[PDB]
Amino acid sequence: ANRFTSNIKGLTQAARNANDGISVAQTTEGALSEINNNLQRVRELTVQAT
Amino acid sequence: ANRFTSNIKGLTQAARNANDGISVAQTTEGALSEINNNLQRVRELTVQAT
Repeated sequence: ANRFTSNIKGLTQAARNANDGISVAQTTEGALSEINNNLQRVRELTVQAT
Repeated sequence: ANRFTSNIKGLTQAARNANDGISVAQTTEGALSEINNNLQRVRELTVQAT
């Protein structure tokens, strides 16, 4: 039972740690999406300029 | 989808650029027409003068 309790607490903490990676990836992906929009507008401008 | 959006924006801007060539050709054609009329009158004058 002591080993089982240790495992249960460890796995719960592991899931909590896992959620952090999801948060980081979401924020980073939003930033990259904004960069992508800027790049798209830059490409449109180059097409207009050439 | 990102590639598709880039391509659509590029093609729309390409058509927008294309219209400018039509405008240039129209203006130049008008100028050439006026030059042609003046040349025609010059030819008539030479026929009268010879």
